[PDB]
Amino acid sequence: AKVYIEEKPKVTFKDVAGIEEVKEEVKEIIEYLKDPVKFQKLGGRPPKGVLLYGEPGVGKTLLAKAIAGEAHVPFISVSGSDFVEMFVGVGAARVRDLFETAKKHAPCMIFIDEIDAVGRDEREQTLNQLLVEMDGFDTSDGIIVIAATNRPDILDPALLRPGRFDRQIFIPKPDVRGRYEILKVHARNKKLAKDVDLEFVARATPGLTGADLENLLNEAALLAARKGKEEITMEEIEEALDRITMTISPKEKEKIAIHEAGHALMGLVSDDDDKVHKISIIPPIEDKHIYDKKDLYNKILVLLGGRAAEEVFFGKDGITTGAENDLQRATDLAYRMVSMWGMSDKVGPIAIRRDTSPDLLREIDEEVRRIITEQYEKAKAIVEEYKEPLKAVVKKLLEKETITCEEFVEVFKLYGIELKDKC
Amino acid sequence: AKVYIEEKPKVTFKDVAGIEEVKEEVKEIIEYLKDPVKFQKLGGRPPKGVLLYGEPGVGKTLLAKAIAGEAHVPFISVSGSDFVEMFVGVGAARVRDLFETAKKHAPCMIFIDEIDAVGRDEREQTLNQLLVEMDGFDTSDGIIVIAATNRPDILDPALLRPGRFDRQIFIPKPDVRGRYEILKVHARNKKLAKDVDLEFVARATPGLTGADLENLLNEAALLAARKGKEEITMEEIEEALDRITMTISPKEKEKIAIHEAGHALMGLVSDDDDKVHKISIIPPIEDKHIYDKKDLYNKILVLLGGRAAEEVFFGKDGITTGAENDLQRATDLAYRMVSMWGMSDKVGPIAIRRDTSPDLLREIDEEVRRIITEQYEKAKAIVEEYKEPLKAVVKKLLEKETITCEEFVEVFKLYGIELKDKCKK
Amino acid sequence: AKVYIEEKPKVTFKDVAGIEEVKEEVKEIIEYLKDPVKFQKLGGRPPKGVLLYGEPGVGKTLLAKAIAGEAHVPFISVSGSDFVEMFVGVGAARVRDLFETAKKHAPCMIFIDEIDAVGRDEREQTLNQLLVEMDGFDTSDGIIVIAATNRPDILDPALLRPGRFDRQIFIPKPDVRGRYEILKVHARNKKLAKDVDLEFVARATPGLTGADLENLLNEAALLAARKGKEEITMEEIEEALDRITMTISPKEKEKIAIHEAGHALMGLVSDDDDKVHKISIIPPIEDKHIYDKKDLYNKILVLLGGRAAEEVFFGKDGITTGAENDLQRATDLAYRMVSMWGMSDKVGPIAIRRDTSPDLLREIDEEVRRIITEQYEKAKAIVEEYKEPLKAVVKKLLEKETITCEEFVEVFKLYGIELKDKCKK
Amino acid sequence: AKVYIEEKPKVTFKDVAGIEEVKEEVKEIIEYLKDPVKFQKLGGRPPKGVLLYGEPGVGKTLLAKAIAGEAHVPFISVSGSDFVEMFVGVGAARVRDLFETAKKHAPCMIFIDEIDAVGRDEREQTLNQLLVEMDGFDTSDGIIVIAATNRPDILDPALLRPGRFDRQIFIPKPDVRGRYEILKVHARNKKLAKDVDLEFVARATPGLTGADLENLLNEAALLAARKGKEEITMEEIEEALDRITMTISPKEKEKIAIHEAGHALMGLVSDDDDKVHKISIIPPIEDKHIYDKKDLYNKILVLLGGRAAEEVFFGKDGITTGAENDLQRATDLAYRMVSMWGMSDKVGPIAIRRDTSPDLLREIDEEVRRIITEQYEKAKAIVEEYKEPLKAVVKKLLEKETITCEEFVEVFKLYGIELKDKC
Ligand SMILES: Nc1ncnc2c1ncn2[C@@H]1O[C@H](COP(=O)(O)OP(=O)(O)O)[C@@H](O)[C@H]1O
Ligand SMILES: Nc1ncnc2c1ncn2[C@@H]1O[C@H](COP(=O)(O)OP(=O)(O)O)[C@@H](O)[C@H]1O
Ligand SMILES: Nc1ncnc2c1ncn2[C@@H]1O[C@H](COP(=O)(O)OP(=O)(O)O)[C@@H](O)[C@H]1O
Ligand SMILES: [Zn+2]
Ligand SMILES: [Zn+2]
Ligand SMILES: [Zn+2]
Ligand SMILES: [Zn+2]
Repeated sequence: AKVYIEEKPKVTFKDVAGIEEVKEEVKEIIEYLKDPVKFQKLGGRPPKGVLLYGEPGVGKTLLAKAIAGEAHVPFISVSGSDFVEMFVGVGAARVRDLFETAKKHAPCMIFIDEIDAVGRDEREQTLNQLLVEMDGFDTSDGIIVIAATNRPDILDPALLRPGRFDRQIFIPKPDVRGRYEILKVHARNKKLAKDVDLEFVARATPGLTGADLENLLNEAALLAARKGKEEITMEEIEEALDRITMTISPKEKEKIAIHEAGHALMGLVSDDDDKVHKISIIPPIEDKHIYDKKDLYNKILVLLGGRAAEEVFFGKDGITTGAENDLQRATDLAYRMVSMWGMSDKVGPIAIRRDTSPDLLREIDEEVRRIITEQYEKAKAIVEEYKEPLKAVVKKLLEKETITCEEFVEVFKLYGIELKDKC
Repeated sequence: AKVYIEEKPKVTFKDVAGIEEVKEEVKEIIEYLKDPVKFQKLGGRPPKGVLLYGEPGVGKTLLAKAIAGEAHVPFISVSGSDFVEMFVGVGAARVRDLFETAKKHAPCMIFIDEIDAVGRDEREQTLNQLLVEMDGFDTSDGIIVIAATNRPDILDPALLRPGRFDRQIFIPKPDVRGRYEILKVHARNKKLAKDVDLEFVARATPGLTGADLENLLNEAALLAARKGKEEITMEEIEEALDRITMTISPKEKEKIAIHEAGHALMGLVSDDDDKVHKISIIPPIEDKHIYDKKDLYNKILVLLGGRAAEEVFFGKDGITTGAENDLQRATDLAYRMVSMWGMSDKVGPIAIRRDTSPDLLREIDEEVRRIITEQYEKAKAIVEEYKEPLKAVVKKLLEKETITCEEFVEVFKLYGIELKDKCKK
Repeated sequence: AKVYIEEKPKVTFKDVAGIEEVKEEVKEIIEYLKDPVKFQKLGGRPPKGVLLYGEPGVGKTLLAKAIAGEAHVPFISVSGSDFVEMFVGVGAARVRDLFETAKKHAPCMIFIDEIDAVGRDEREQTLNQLLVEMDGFDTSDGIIVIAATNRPDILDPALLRPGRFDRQIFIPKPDVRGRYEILKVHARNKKLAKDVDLEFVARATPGLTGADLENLLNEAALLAARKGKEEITMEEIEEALDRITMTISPKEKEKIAIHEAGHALMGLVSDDDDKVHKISIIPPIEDKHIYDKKDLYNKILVLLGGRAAEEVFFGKDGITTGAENDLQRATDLAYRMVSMWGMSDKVGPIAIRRDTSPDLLREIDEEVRRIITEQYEKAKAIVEEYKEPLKAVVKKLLEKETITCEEFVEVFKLYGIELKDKCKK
Repeated sequence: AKVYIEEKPKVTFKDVAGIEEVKEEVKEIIEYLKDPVKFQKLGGRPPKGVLLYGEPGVGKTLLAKAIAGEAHVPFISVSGSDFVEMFVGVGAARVRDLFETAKKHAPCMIFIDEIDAVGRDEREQTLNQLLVEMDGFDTSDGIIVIAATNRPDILDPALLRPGRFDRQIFIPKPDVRGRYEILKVHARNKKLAKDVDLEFVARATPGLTGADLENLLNEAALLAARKGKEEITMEEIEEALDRITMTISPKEKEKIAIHEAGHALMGLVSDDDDKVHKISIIPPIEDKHIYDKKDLYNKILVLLGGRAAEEVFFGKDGITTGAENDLQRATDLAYRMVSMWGMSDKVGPIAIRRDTSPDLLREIDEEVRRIITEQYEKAKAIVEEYKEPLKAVVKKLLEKETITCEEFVEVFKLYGIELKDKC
């Protein structure tokens, strides 16, 4: 209940590296905090709140410090685990004074990490106060709020409606080039040897954040100060790596890559789809859109891809618990197809209101097995057909850790195959 | 809780366009706020509350501003997300002072948008206060209240009884002629080029409101002020259209039209049914009444129409998730027919009230499938027979976006098909 | 909470018309409020409360005003939607002062409409206070209370025990002769033309109250004052009739009449039963007693009558959703017969009380279908046998809208058919 | 919250008539209130509370007035619908002052009718106070409490434990000789004609109390004062009888008698039983006792009696809804026999814990039908065998309305049949 800062940061876009795509979506806020009078006189409207969700230590705080730093504007930073009811509470009266001090020091930026504890009675009185405080203040104030979290699924859905945090940005765990740039950000301060290679350190860290990697480069100098050395060598670097041993094994990495390449392939091959994106080893579909039967079969096909890719590559005994949600998602889509949208000829256009006769349930299930197995046999076949260019995609994927959409189809072009422009 | 405005509006029936049918039902309120002493001395009774429900940004606020504006009467406005309990509360004492200030500034109009948050037990004590405040004041006060919402299904049913909001008006998302008139309202202020066409902008905006369309015409001048131009050209207009890409694709528009024309045809053809209304692409069936077996089959037939129209036009692989509620509604009607109203010869006049033997459940289901498939085969056949007049409807429907029942019937007349006078007035 | 009247009414039995049977049961209260000293010195006991339940606007308030008016005694009136808890409450202390002011102005009458909102724990504290306030005061006080409602099913069952409202009177929606007499009460004040006929207005209003009818005759003079006429003609009368369009269609009226005639026939024909009452087109089983198997079959037979009458008259496609409760009630009686009272030879004298094997459930259901279909085939056969005198009843019933049991019997006697003496007295 | 009396009654055992068996169980209280010093010096212990339960108007108040009247001791009478919470409440402080005033006016009697409303939170604070107030006071105080009710099933079970109302007495609706004596109690005050017969009035009143019969003899004099007569004749007596038209029809009376004679016969005939009592037309079995298989079959047999008697006398179409509880009770006993006590050879000594396989449920049910039908066929047969003496018992039963145990077996003796001394 006492953590918020008000500093003019020294940490800009130089201290942050690896999340270049995330950097391109925060530049419109940088141009806004620099000159809000340029945004006010024109007639535009900025986001009243920008969300920074992801795994613990992905660089949530550092991104918020870079936006205020690059724009030469103040930075405020408090925690959400601070506001806890201890003798009823004045949790709501707090929020009222945040925007009042922001208008006194306008333009400026505000930040609140782990706001999922206060925002999950008295708890809703403080939560609803923050909602009104966002809808009240306008563009003329020249201030913006950023609220981070460790879990996005446990925050209140009302803290996501327009005017009450409408922009959503995801900060992912760093890849090979993502970690190599992090290992160059912290290395500017510390003294490193001539025999040290940052590329092997970046390669041998799957399932490790930018913050958990900072713990490794700080303990390497700590072990160099304990032993007695003026240069951080490979011996103390590899020692801190054993403190960590969680992490993705190289065998698992292969399984993940093949699974991920399955989905990707499936989409870049089916009749008509809804955009293929970046393929990375670093770990519902109905919306307000209207779909036909052909569309949903392909939705199921993609969902089944990775498992089929696993089955094709490692065999029946090789399939993993990775396809857990994909299997579920696919089946559920298939039950909605049969029992809800009447897309089963055997079951007819009847719609089961989810007292249903056992025979009808049988018919529904039997048809859902028919759809799933049918599409699964179809996915397996496509992987079987494109095994060799996939093998290659997977090698590229294991080294880079993340491959965008383009190059995959180009790797397929190398194997004389034309897919479809679905990036 | 603390938003309330009492302005003499400058925005009248000139600033609102596209909802001409909605405009005809609010003119009796315009003649009432102008001279209430004419309505008092005669002996008539006005609505104590008029509902303005629809999608977010359909022009709920602007319609309420036009009624007060055209009648030259004040306009009060506040939000329903304001009155939230913060240490028990004094939310009821508020409502008491609304009608008191209204009688001091009589005649005048009152408006409250998103009243679904306050009206969804402290919450019920503020809710019940508003109910009494409506039944208390009479015609002599010369004041009316209008309460808007983003969802009509989440408001309290007591806020719909006579004397406590008895009038219901729906504001729909604008069509082609509805958006073209909206594209002429916000263009009076801004400077437009000679090469710009508002008809193509209106045609390329399916699933877009009047408020989401002003966001497009305001960003087009913003992009013209950023680049450096004195005239808003087609280049910056089409650019703001890419910022939007929750819209209906042209292929989807066809699917929607065929589905919607299915329902209409079904209804306009059914032996006996009751009323067919405006057909449009822009996206419990009993009442008190008494229906016979023949009636309910036709009710199911209509419900199945659109899907059958989809199946006939696009094929088995072409049927969409659009028929979701129709399919459900139809099945439920068929179960009520079998298990509740004893309209199944095989099942008899027995009536199931949920301990029911597995065999009987089987029999019930098997008959429900028999009725649904039977009627569905019937709908498909009706569509098949009138494919050509239906394609002609679909054509009109895609261009105008909304057609009337009379317009539908006229197209059929042209093909030499006389349909039942099931048209609403 | 704050409505309470105490006027000496001008409205007597002259202003109330159509409910003549309801008027005969309120005359003992008229003779009581006129001279209570005649009722006290003799030794008799009057009802401490008389219930006035029915549809909204059946003439609940007007009946209570006629009893006080005819007896030349004061009339107190208040609403039940007034007493709502707002900061805990002092709702019980109110009821205490009602009977105290009644003893000061003795003899007098008290009335409370919509008492179903206050009487549906603070809510129970005010409710229980009213219960004690009834048991406390006696015949010597010379006062009587009348509490009306819009729904009888939502009031507390304790407000129906002896000493706490023991008398129950139902005010029904007016019929043809009922509405014609209503049309003559509200016409004494207004000026009517020579070409106007009140009999056609009385005939073309099915499913319309005495109050919803007053809305029609008041708007007819309103349209005559708007247009500019000194006499209310047929043109403005028929115009106000289009403002109304949840009425009963003439086709529906026939279906209702036939259904209603089925139930009556079934009754007046069955071996032995428990009386047949007024048959009317104007739109939870048994007591302790002790019944035999033969009686319950006949109870089911009557329940099935109307549906059988529908099937016989309109055919299989013609059966309506009207038989919904009958069908249910009949089936439930049949399950109680089989699974509870061991009246099924196939199932034996075992008594199921819900872990029952699937086979036994099957046996139970199969027997219930056997009973229902058996009795239904029996009802259909009776309606078929008596289709002719029944068509006659239906005819009388459509014109009069309501016929007595005796009127039915009579119609049958004409076709030389003796029925059982099962009419109520 | 203001109803209790403190009178020296004038109404004794002369004003009460028909409930002579109930009169014999209240005489030990009469000898106690007369001289409690005789009961205290000897060493005996009287009941701290005596229950008076039955139908509304059976003569609950009048019995309590007769005990205080015959013993020449005061009588206190309040209602249980008086103590209702209106602004929290001082319901408990009341009970404390009842026994204090009782010790000041010792010896005396206390009475509370409809105590089921106060005794069904704050409600339990007043209820528990009455419990302690009973256990506290002893024999030396020379006072006794009597609490009546309209329903015995809705009062608290704690108001039935020893020291807290241990004595239970049932006051039944009057019979023919029961009503004839009531019609002679109220007739002492009023003037009756020479052509009037009280025996026909007593015969034509089935399902009518002593209080509901007082309403008839008071309205007969009211109709005699309205018309203008000095003597209450048969014309005004029969008129008040039409105000009543609830009542048992003569056809129903026959059905009831036959049913009741069924049970009676069954018990007076089966292998070994647990006492047959008075047979009257006026409308679980496991306890802390151990039963064998033979015993429970006979328990079921009796339970099925009346229905079998109905079936034998009126036929299959003639069976009534009267056997409702008997049928249920019998079946439940049969399920406990099969599924709980393992008394079914087909089902074995397994005990179903009331996830039970459908087949086993079938087996259980099939055996319960086997027991019920078997015993039912047995009951029907016994009625069939003793139809003629039963016919007679039923005639005797219709005229007297209540026949004790003895005479039934004597009526059977008249038809040369010997039953067993089970009275
Ligand atoms: N992507 C990154 N690039 C550079 N440094 C990083 C990155 N992510 C984390 N760090 C460093 O890790 C440390 C702690 O991480 P932090 O930003 O607080 O993580 P989070 O806010 O997600 O919990 C900081 O010193 C920060 O510089
Ligand atoms: N049966 C009737 N006969 C005559 N007038 C009637 C009748 N029923 C209703 N009205 C008239 O309708 C008006 C309002 O009806 P009201 O008595 O208040 O209905 P309710 O009390 O059932 O809600 C009154 O002016 C009353 O005279
Ligand atoms: N068994 C009876 N014998 C004589 N009089 C009776 C009998 N039962 C009731 N009464 C009379 O009926 C009247 C009211 O009955 P009451 O004793 O108050 O019934 P309860 O207490 O069961 O409600 C009294 O005047 C009483 O004398
Ligand atoms: Zn996957
Ligand atoms: Zn549809
Ligand atoms: Zn019916
Ligand atoms: Zn019995």
